[PDB]
Amino acid sequence: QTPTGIYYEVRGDTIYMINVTSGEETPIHLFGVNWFGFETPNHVVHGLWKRNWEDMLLQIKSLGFNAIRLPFCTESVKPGTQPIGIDYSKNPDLRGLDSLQIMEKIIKKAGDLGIFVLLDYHRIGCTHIEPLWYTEDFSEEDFINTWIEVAKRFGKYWNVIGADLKNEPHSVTSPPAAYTDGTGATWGMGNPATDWNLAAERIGKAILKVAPHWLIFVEGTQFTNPKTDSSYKWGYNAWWGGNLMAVKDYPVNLPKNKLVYSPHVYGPDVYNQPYFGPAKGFPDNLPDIWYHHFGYVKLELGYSVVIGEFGGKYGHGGDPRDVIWQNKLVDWMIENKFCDFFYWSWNPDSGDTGGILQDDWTTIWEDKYNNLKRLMD
Repeated sequence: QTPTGIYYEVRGDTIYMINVTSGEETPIHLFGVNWFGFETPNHVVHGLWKRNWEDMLLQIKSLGFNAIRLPFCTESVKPGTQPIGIDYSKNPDLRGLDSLQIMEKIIKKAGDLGIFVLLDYHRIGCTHIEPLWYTEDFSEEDFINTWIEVAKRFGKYWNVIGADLKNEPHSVTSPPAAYTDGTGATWGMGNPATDWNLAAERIGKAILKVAPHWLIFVEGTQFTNPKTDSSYKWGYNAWWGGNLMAVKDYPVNLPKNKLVYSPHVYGPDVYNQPYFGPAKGFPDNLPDIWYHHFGYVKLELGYSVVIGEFGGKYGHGGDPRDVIWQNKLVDWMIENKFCDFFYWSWNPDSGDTGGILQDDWTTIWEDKYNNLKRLMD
């Protein structure tokens, strides 16, 4: 039931932490940020050439966040992988540690601060996000076995809440080809080798056997099947990991008390969507679009929906509509009680969105942050 004393579960659309000895249950809310880098060639969260790792976590907590989504790639979790680009005058207690041991130390430190950790298997290699949870050289079985290994080790950390099974299932060709060509993820197509809804069941079953106290976060794909995508005018314009329109007719076959749907949603800095045009109704058209792409999964179907990435430059060397976009998304999350989320990103070094920190790795964007803080209170 649990190697830590704590068991996480969803009841309706809310996540709970259960102390299994005392029987006590407390609803939790994830006020979260992404701190990325373990899924990259650095093999460590970024910024440690400019900051001490613990000070960063203190800074994160001081801003009211209580959760971190931690991307990793396969190699970062294998013992013996070396990190690159750490300033060790600033991080002397990292001297000698490989990527995995830095990950343990960070999660343990986060735990000491009450901060929840969502582990996110973000890339299989360490360069880019594959459309599928396998590659020519890395099979599904390999992918699953890595999760089992990660689950065995990190399931012993009280604050690790579970597994975001694969970052951004998506496509690399257009429809209608993308539905059948084998190169990109689908949902509801029928083929269990491309259908992310089916694979999520296989992979989450395997993790729940070794970490039964975890949550399984399942993201959207980009396209699902042609009937579902055609049923909505903006069906073909959801984000990577952002299309959950198929959940209704093709729900992932896992225990409802262990499952969280986790869409990503982005503004004009990531892609100049046609629906960001004022001529097409922006920003007042947005609630309906979010509602169709993912928000009905909570508001109509009653599942927990935790937005696993959203963000943008908020008018700092980006498209100024992003300010309007982020305000309207925060308003809508607040109106509809989407109170669980992970902002992308803590890091400034995200080329199309920037982050909460500015390029100095030290100072925050006060305005971007103040707008988000409304979710936190």
